[PDB]
Amino acid sequence: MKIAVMTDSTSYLSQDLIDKYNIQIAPLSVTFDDGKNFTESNEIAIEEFYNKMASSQTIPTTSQPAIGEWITKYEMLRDQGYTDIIVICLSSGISGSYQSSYQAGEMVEGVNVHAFDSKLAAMIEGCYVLRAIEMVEEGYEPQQIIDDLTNMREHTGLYLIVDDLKNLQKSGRITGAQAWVGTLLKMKPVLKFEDGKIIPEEKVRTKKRAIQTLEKKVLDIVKDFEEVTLFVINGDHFEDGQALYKKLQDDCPSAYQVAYSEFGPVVAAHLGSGGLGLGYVGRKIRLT
Ligand SMILES: CCCCCCCCCCCCCC(=O)O
Repeated sequence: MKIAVMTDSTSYLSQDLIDKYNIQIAPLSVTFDDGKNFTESNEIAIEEFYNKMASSQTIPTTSQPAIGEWITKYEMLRDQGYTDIIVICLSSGISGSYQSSYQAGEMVEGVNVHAFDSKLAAMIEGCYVLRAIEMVEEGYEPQQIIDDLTNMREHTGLYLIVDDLKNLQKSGRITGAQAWVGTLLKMKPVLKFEDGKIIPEEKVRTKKRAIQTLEKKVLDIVKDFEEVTLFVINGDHFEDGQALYKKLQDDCPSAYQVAYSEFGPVVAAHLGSGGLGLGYVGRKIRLT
């Protein structure tokens, strides 16, 4: 028995972790109305996508990985001795990458495909990947890993801040004058993930209190966990994510695992500019 672990590109793992563990990636795409397509990878210039997103008069569309992209890596991993494949996917409540990962694995013979619904995104979804690899090396069989990843999912979440009432209007969720009810007013909607779905939490003015809202909300949850792994997931506002990341290191004991990361074009296409999140895991995930 040999078990492999792969995922889609929305888990935004570091290129070091991908290269070290040979993690195969099924990329998501984002197509603008200009005809230009950005296939998610660690080769694009994220700053130039943000400029293109601000350039484009309309917000682009997102697409899950093509079924053929899942197949070629599935049959590849099979064509090297892997008896089982664990697939951590983007949350099925927000995307169709989990549906395509299951159906494509049914069309690949010789290996047992195990699609997992992360019920989240970004490095929090990537934490499931690093936890699956850690268990495979320890000598765990697939359903033992899925049972653990299902248990880890019960103590895992992510809050996020949206600072782009602009981008919220070109998508049709707020009217033209509603942007001029928050932008001048500096109102920041605060959302959170629940059961794989993005539901509204609070609407805190100023980004500072909204960031302080993220800290107090996540710290009050993880204070009852035996193991804690925090992840600052920042957008194109570098100073905002670092201020929260540094404030966390000062306010949290070193027993807590505090990490920094950034999301890519697919997640940014829906968040816009200045997006910022804060996720947590009830486990001491191996990030090395
Ligand atoms: C930084 C906080 C994480 C925010 C995650 C936003 C996810 C919403 C975008 C949904 C992407 C759907 C992808 C697809 O079309 O298949």
